[PDB]
Amino acid sequence: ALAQVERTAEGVVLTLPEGTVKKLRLQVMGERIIRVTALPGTDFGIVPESIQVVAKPATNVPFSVDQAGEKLVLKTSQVSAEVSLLDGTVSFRDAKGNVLLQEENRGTFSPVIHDPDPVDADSYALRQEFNRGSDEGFFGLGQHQNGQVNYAGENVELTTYNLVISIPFLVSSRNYGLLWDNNSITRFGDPREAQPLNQSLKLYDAEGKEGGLTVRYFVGDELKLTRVEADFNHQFYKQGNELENPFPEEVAGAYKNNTLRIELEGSIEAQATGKHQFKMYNSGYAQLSLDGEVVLDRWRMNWNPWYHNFYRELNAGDKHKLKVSWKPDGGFFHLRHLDPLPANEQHELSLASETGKAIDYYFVAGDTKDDIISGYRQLTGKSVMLPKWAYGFWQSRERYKSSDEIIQNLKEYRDRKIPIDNIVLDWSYWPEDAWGSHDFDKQFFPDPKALVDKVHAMNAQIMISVWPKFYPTTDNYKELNAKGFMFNRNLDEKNLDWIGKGYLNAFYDPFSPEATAIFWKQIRDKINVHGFDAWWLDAVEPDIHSNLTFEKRKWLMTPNARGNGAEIFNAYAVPHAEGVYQGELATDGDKRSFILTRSGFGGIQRTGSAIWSGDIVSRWSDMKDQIAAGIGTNLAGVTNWTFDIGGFTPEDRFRHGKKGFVGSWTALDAEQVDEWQELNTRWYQFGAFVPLYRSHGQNPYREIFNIADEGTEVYNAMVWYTKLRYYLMPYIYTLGGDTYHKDGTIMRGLVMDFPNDRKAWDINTQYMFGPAFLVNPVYEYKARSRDVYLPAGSDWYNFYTGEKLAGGQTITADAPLARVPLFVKAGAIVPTGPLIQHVDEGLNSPLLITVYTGANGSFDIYEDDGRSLKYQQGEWSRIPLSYDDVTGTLIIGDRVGSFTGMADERNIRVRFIAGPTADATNFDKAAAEAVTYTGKSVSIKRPR
Ligand SMILES: *[C@@H]1O[C@H](F)[C@@H](O)[C@H](O)[C@H]1O
Ligand SMILES: [Cl-]
Ligand SMILES: [Cl-]
Ligand SMILES: [Cl-]
Ligand SMILES: [Cl-]
Ligand code: NI
Repeated sequence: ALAQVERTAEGVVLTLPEGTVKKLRLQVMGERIIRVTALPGTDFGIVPESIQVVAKPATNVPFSVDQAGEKLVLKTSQVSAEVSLLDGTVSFRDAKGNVLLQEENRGTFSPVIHDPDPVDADSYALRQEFNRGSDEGFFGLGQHQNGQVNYAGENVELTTYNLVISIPFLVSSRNYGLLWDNNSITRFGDPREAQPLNQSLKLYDAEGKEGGLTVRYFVGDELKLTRVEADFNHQFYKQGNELENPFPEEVAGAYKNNTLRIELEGSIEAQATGKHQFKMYNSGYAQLSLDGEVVLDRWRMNWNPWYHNFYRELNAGDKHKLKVSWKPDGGFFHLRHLDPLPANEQHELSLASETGKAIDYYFVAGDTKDDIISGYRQLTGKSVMLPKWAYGFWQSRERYKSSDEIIQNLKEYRDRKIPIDNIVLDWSYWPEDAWGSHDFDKQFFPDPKALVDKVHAMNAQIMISVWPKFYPTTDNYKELNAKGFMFNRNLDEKNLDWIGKGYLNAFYDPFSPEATAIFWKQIRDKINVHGFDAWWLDAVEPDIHSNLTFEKRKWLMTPNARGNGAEIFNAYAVPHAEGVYQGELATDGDKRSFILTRSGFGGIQRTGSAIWSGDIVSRWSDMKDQIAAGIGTNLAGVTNWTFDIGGFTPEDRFRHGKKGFVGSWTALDAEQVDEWQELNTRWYQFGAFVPLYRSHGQNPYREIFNIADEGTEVYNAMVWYTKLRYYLMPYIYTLGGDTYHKDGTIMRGLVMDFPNDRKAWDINTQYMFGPAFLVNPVYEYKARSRDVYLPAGSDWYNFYTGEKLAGGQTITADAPLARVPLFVKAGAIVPTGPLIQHVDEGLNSPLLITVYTGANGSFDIYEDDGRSLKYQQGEWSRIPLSYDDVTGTLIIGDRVGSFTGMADERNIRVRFIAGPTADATNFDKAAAEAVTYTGKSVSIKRPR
């Protein structure tokens, strides 16, 4: 009873005679890429046009189809897929006959359970399982906030949130990755949503007596009520600002005035054995203790809570002591958990989605992780070049309040000769009762074009905040609405925002290009006309009303152009940013646009956008977590990424003192100054080594000169790392060029460059910044050193001192306040330029080429005009650098390419580092051999 085979031009289509899956289509997408579509029906046409994939089946890719017995082989020069004619399961082999990925079953289709709205009869909950009992690593998946780099054996929920951005591209430690092309909420590992604490556990209160947990309510230190609760849950608002479950009547007042405190106490007993996951979702100060030990200490701003996870081994029957402390300060809280899966699934690959019409994924083969990302780029679109100024320093604030305030702070950087390219105008520049009109309050921003012109005249660019949000009072709302493009259920719910008495508001519907075209014409007419340089597309999750349930959030986007809110929950930002990008293209066909946006999904990089992690807090745990967040995003195939240096929201201890509202650090209560300055110093260090370097957030003010005084150690350290960023621009912008021309990745998990080192795989507090720099952020208050693992098979130089160390060891790296531990890989060729104040100053600049000896090297410096689209017609250049360590020779090869404004002649000096040197970072004054390069190859011998 074998399956029937139909040879298509793109591959094959099996018609299985058994089971739920009726048809199984394979499509050759490229030399290294095969699409798999498992359909519970006969009409593939029911499958929605991809939002991620812009790639269509290849036409010029040789492939062969051989059939024998009960196995079908379809292969290219690089990938081999063996399908069973019995059950329809696919097995992927490399070009040398090794099992990369094997499907377990044909996939589990279930009824949709998480769509609050009416469900298409041909929609299902999807699940697919692969590689049971593997030992492989798993990476990518997007920007997540639980410290995971190697996801293997654990859970990730690919939902969309302020702080979370799912990109369903999974990369293995083996030579493949895959794109799971589903727009709805998706889960890695455990299929189930994390449940209430009492759904897979037995609960005992303080009295030891079975039941629920002991829930004490405190006002101040005064106990005001004790009682036992099953599922303690104040996770969401139902409407407006009203909790879903209100607080006991007798402390309800304390909640609203921040005097409320709470404790939970009891014992948990799992009925099953194995690894359990736990999630403490919260705002305010929360602290969880288990077995007498603290497991979680977290604070998050009240309006932006999130989950804090940890796994732990449990034996059934075993009771364990649980203690929790929650000072809500008006925030939220729930406690969730999941018991272990069936043991045979304990170590498998599992992806599930909430709604879809078919299991649809793309197998991507690649000999290196860069090769694998490259497949992702080809499916979902090339990461289009950002303007060169985007890799310079960005200064933002929530918020500047006038044209004057912006020009003043920019001028202050220039006066202090501290480099900066970009300043940002955040929300609330419009008349307060016209959010969405895109007008400029005449009191504070009387002449926008003059303000942009003053920024430009100071050789900076300016970016501006634009939401998908409209008040129904405004004409722009009315215009979108008459075409049916407004999501109106938030108006019905009467959900007012947080501005003034509070306004009625709705978000538009970007899932139709007729809609995004209007959105774009609106901002074109109102904002673009004054010459702003970039768009800060905030709130694109969307976050229509903060803190409603995710079902409400789903419900609110129904109906959109693509069905329900649930069917497209992760995808909002792509079409939204696409419209802005496409309009800009239509407007100026020779200027690079830039978008910064707070959400994404597969393909976002095709809109010339960078993403950031949104509203993180000014905590150390958060800074640390940002490392895994950026890693996971780059390894998901989206490299242009950043965060708010210093965190979006500090605690109250920082925002407000005895001297009132804290702007400058001078207004801080004395006892806080130290941590505010150290947290910012450490974060600026980290910031200069992520793809985009950007300071932003709520008060205190975040300019370097508002964090500390001139001359102080911390001021000088922050200025030093900013300068270093610009010294490094020839290196950095090369990475920038590479994102497009070489499908490159800037912020690299260690698996990309040391894939054969299992111990590197798991590391979540270090990463490669480009090919040369091993970056190791200090993430602990008052730490003056940190463990650093030096990966095996390479030697390493201390960037600051020149000391050479061997890899394959962990060291205790010196980390004084002023320096983040930084190491260069033996063989790096690092180009630097002169000190500059903004990127254009350094065009055609003199170069210092620094060769870190001990291994061969290779680095081709990428240059172009930095602003135009001419690079797409070939207007760019590469200056090839090649180092041979045996002969000790650096070859500066023949220049490749050319572009308008490129200097034919370049002054280049070359130096070699081989050990300790006082000039390790003294770029201007270092001894080095000088060369007048004219595009012709020239060799420089290392000194004897
Ligand atoms: C969206 O809201 C504001 F506009 C901005 O300051 C914040 O950083 C972002 O989350
Ligand atoms: Cl200038
Ligand atoms: Cl200048
Ligand atoms: Cl200048
Ligand atoms: Cl200048
Ligand atoms: Ni200048």
